[PDB]
Amino acid sequence: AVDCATTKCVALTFDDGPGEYTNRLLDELSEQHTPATFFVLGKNVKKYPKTLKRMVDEGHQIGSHTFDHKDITKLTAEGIEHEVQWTDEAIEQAAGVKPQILRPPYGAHGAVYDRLIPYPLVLWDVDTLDWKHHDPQKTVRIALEEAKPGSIILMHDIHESSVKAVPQLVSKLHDAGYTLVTVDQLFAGTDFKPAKAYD
Ligand SMILES: CC(=O)N[C@@H]1[C@@H](O)[C@H](O[C@@H]2O[C@H](CO)[C@@H](O)[C@H](O)[C@H]2NC(C)=O)[C@@H](CO)O[C@H]1O
Repeated sequence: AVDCATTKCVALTFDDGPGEYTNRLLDELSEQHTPATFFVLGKNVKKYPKTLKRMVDEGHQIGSHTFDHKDITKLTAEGIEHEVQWTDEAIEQAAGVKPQILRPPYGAHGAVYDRLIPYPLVLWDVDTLDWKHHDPQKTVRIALEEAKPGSIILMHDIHESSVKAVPQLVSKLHDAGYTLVTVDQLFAGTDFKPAKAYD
């Protein structure tokens, strides 16, 4: 519904879910009427079919974070294929959709490896560092002050503070004139290709 070339857009992304906090995170997002992108771990997906179905039905985007969060630069072609495909089949069985984007674990990637990934590689330009400090106030502060039009903000769906940060983060971005979108919406009208990395 929105042209991110026209207006200030941001994509809120969450890695390494789903887990125990995902449904409450989904509650906050719903409450704020805010779509997000979840880069899910293949291995967690199998424990959370309902929750992934919920992501799809409530307008969020699901991307791949590989199966078990391994550094793809150290894997064989076989291992990478497994990382990609097992995660796809997991997501598909659980939610009925296949991911259209992949985020490489630890941001580690390279042309020779990316060639083997059937999706666009999606990185980030804002690292909230929530994985390290687990702190909702600092998560908000970094996201808010570092965000730019077209930014992709990296957060992790692995702890409480992401649930706690969303109301304040969404409120402050909105008030600053930003619209929150999925990665898909963010890249509509821009080139976005398989085996290519974007942040
Ligand atoms: C040297 C380096 O790459 N440092 C940071 C990465 O460790 C970091 O990746 C995140 O590391 C966490 C601890 O192992 C993981 O829990 C987290 O899932 C992993 N991130 C992702 C996207 O897989 C990245 C991203 O935050 O930043 C680097 O600076």
